Amino acid sequence: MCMYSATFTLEAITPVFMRGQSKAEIRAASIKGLMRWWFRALSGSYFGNDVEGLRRVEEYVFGSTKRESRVVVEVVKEHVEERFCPLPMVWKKKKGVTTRVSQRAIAPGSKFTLLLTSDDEEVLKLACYSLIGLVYFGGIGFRCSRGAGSLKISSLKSDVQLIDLPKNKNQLGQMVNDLTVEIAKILKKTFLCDHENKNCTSYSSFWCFYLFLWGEKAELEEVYYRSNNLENERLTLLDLFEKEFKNKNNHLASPIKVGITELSEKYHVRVSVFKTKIFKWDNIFVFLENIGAERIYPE
Repeated sequence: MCMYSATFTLEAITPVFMRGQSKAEIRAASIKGLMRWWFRALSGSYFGNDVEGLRRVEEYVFGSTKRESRVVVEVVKEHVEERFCPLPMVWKKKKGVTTRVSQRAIAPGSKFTLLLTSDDEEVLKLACYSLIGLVYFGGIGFRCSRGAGSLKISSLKSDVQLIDLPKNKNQLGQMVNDLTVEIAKILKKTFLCDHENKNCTSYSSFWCFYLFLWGEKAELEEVYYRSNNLENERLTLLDLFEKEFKNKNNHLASPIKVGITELSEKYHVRVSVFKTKIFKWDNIFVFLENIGAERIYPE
């Protein structure tokens, strides 16, 4: 039983916040839970509405109350610096002028190294793809869906082949199809039936995934929220996105998850969208359309 392993060196682009031992830190179990969620959403591209087989694989990989986990997650390394940084869209009020709430957080540019490991190669591959999906399409920590906790893969090593990290919008669109085709290629060995599963309606999955990019800002300093008032025109990229978001352009986990991606040293505001069924939908789409955001995926 060889112990296959892979290491990821993730670096924050935006501050990571604790949920509310409140000291800032990267807990491996939480990241494993996000990996579980993203594995669910990614495997939804294969299983579709078949939540039972998805349950069997998710239990086989991440474990359960009964089944033991086939994969172990650990923070073997870290370089973290605490700093007080503003919350994504929270706002304290004061006389004359409002002020956004600063809070204790892991500073951007801080990094940490996860050691994925498993006795099964395929399980390590699935966990790796889940972590990659969490890194590119999601984030970590409190208020993660509002652009906090954005991450990038500064470095990667693995005992198994993975999977090409995108350098541009087009490759970023390709990576979704690559992740889905690889996870499906792994799942086909484990299951007899084909990926097809009626109409696209599975909740929170890549079966109904959408991805958007918005804006551009060459420097990291002008990306994250900064200004204490939106009235000034000196707003950062996230401040501008927050301003257009507050504006009545709407014509109205979380279905939408905004974040910051870095492509060839050029930051952008990504927007992940997970369309569902029973919950109730075009308003997010018309909002993204009116703001001029580009929909890189689906191509």
